[PDB]
Amino acid sequence: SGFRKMAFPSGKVEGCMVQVTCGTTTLNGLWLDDVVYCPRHVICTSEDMLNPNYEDLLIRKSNHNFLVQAGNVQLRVIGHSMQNCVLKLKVDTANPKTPKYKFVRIQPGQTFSVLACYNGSPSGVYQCAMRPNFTIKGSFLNGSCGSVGFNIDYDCVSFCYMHHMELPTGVHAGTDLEGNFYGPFVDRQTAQAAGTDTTITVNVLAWLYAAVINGDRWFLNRFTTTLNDFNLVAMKYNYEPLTQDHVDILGPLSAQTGIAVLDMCASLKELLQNGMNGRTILGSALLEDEFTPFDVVRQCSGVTFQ
Amino acid sequence: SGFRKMAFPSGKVEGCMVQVTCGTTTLNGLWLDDVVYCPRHVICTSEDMLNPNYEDLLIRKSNHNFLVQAGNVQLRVIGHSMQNCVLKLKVDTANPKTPKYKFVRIQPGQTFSVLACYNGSPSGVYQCAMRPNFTIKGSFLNGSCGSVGFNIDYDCVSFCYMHHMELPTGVHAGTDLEGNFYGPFVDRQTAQAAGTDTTITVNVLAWLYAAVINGDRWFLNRFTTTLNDFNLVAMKYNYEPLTQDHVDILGPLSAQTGIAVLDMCASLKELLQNGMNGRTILGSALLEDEFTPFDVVRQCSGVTFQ
Ligand SMILES: O=C(c1cc(=O)[nH]c(=O)[nH]1)N1CCN(c2ccc(C(F)(F)F)c(Cl)c2)CC1
Ligand SMILES: O=C(c1cc(=O)[nH]c(=O)[nH]1)N1CCN(c2ccc(C(F)(F)F)c(Cl)c2)CC1
Repeated sequence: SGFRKMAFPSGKVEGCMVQVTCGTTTLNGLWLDDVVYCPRHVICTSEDMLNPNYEDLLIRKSNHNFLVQAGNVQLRVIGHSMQNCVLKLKVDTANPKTPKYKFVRIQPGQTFSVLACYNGSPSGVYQCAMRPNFTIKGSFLNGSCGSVGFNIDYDCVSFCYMHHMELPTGVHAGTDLEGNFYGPFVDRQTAQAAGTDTTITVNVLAWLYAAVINGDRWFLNRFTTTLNDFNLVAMKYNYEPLTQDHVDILGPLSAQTGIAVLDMCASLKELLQNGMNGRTILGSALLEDEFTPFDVVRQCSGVTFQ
Repeated sequence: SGFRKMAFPSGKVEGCMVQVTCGTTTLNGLWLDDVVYCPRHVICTSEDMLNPNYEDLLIRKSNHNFLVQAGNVQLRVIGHSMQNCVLKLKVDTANPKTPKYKFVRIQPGQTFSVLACYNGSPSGVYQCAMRPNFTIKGSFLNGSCGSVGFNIDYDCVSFCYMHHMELPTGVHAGTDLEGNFYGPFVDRQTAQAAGTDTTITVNVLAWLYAAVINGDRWFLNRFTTTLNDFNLVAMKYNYEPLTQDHVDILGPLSAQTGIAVLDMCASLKELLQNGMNGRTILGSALLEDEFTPFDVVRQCSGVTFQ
């Protein structure tokens, strides 16, 4: 029993983190095989941040402008290239701790673990969701750029996020590992703001099922509803609309609890219209939307990895 | 003078198109160096479309299950792998017509050219925009899967789209060239629908500038406005909000016409509230939103390629 904000074990990622220094700027890199990946704004100085011309800035650099350290060992940079907003540093030594990996781009609503790092050294691990406005609500201080987000599928690390910047509202923006930003953000210091966020409805439903599994049942009721009647109320409270595909994803959780999805939607409808009335669900006084159906199954049924 | 829906010259892409057959299914592939890229649903039969398990389906295939033809020449498949929703077919011969290329992911509102193909043979070229709901309004018939979208930057082809499917409303969905879908779509036959589309405001403004450059001035007026007052009206008509970054992008067009962006916004505000009154702009009776500021500069000032 129990329900916690649970991250993936980070061991397989910790061994890939390195420190990258260019000039007086130091941030984190990801060392896989003989390539080190890091944000390209490592090559920017103060004069360049407002309107960087990255092709120009990179052409004026040589391999010896890049200092790469893995703990004590310094890695010799023998080549460099740019792929979108990510810099790829070819090094002379392939990381012997390279796990089986792949680069995947995630969708809004999906969760992943973040290994926050400073000076190439892992500092902490936490779980977060990609928000519908393509930001994450992370926890990052100065020096954290190049920290990565990941999921673990069996033996395979799926890298999905590299951290680039903090926006004025205190939320965070970055790229996939091919250097393509999540959301309409750019790596220059301009006045960019995240759009309107919404609540991830399929995730709230998954969390309500987790509550039932753990003995929280006070919000249930006898009624049922239709997708269209529910979505009519959800849009009024800035909730993402619910699809038939969402209903199918929640299948394993309705089966385990014997509570139909549209039955559970009727409870959610009541909670949206009446509030919590000072009661809590799984130790929270708000509706939580950063657990996917898969996260709930993983934690309430059991799945491990290497 | 003049203003047309103008696509990029397609020659450099036509020489990369091949035909891929697996079983009784034939679609188009992109042949760059010694790799052929194509949609992975080429390995699906009728029984698999509802719930494909692509890892299973691919493990039961061998290299000789894949027939690749470039015109008459058959290409020998010596290896195969899957990257997200794209299949990568290693072949024995590197395409001697491989141009300088890169794989880029585009943002909503950006435009690109589509080379529609059938049986590996180019059929037509047209220009379209990635909509805010991550679909495109293309023109595609049966057999068009694997057709690609591209931009040309100087000598370099930037591939940004591969066609996978048509949605029930008649709009189109696909991936970038790393196999990651644009939008929340999946390559299985389920009931997926595009979300609400909006009008790309910065593109409408660019088009109004193109009109002024070409002698259409009847919609102009003396007033001016602020971003917040304009965005207040725009959101009421399902227009994307306008940012300061958008204002900066439009800079070259305000300079050439001597009409400030916020001046032009006041004209747009009037057109939204009063309509066209039976008059046309650049031969259209509707506000066009599929020309970026860059497209207008390219066509109204002049830029060519190799
Ligand atoms: O390390 C942090 C940090 C991260 C965080 O999440 N929170 C926090 O407080 N600090 N930095 C802030 C972002 N920064 C940066 C440098 C250059 C550029 C560019 F592209 F314009 F050249 C940009 Cl866009 C950002 C590097 C330093
Ligand atoms: O060629 C066209 C076509 C394209 C178009 O844009 N318009 C049009 O009319 N036809 N096809 C329709 C899509 N199709 C397909 C096959 C398998 C799957 C999957 F993933 F489930 F296995 C899917 Cl999702 C789609 C292949 C054939």
